[PDB]
Amino acid sequence: GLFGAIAGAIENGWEGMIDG
Repeated sequence: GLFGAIAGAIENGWEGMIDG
């Protein structure tokens, strides 16, 4: 159920994978 919520952040979490 959490992994499903993480997606909520993933909306901006990807921003982490941006830098590189």
